[PDB]
Amino acid sequence: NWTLVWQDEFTNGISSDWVFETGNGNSGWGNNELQYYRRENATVENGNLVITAKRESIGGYNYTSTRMKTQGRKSWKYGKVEARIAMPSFMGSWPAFWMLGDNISSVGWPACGAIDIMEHVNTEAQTHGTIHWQDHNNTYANYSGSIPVSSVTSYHIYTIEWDASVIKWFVDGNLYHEASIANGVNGTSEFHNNFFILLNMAIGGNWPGFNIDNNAFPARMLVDYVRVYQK
Ligand SMILES: OC[C@H]1O[C@@H](O[C@@H]2[C@@H](O)[C@H](O[C@@H]3[C@@H](O)[C@H](O[C@@H]4[C@@H](O)[C@@H](O)O[C@H](CO)[C@H]4O)O[C@H](CO)[C@H]3O)O[C@H](CO)[C@H]2O)[C@H](O)[C@@H](O)[C@@H]1O
Ligand SMILES: [Ca+2]
Repeated sequence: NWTLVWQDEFTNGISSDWVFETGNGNSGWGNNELQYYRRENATVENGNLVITAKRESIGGYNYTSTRMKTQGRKSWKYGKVEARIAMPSFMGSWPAFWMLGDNISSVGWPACGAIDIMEHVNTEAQTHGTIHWQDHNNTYANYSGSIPVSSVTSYHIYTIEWDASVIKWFVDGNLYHEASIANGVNGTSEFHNNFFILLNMAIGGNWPGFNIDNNAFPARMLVDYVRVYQK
């Protein structure tokens, strides 16, 4: 059976296991994103994390939002990782629930690996699950699947199950994507390391594009909980 090993239910504020990013990072967090991250864009309302993206000017940027992470506090090798999320749907939006290898501080991205548990862009009627890594030839690799979601603005449950064989992705318990990491096949060795969790909402960038609905602000992403189970 699955054993619960960590959670944030956001019932009494935001856990001290989260650290917040500030600013636009290096070339828009590597994706030419337009937002400046802050602590102030994260609040709790009635047992939910609220990440609010705003049209707000600071440090030469015209949008603000939150990127938070458990890096340096909590990380896991294998498990079931899930969040119950309701996210906005508007041109320019790019919310994510994802994971990075603990060793990013030494080896960088994408050698560290990334598991995107949920991404959404713009007004798409689907959500994406992806791994990113450096394959056996040291070439940047990604492997993505998607599932139709007619209402991303409603709460859905976004899950991975991760073991030494496979990562499986689910929305509302519906399996839609799977990736073998057995024996480090296709150079997937770095998914046999500890990973930490991130939550964010980016505004613009290479994938969603730079057509921003300025009339969609402020915009809210609500997270009822994040949980990690292991065997
Ligand atoms: O040298 C070859 C090319 O390098 C390019 O610069 C790299 C930069 O893009 C890269 O930025 C990544 C960023 O893309 C990545 O985005 C995340 C996604 O991959 C996915 O996991 O989803 C999350 C959530 O939506 C998303 O943020 O995030 C990582 C971690 O923040 C970030 O590092 O970083 C590398 C390593 O530094 C840069 O080399 C450059 O722009 C190209 O011109 C060049 O061809
Ligand atoms: Ca909650």
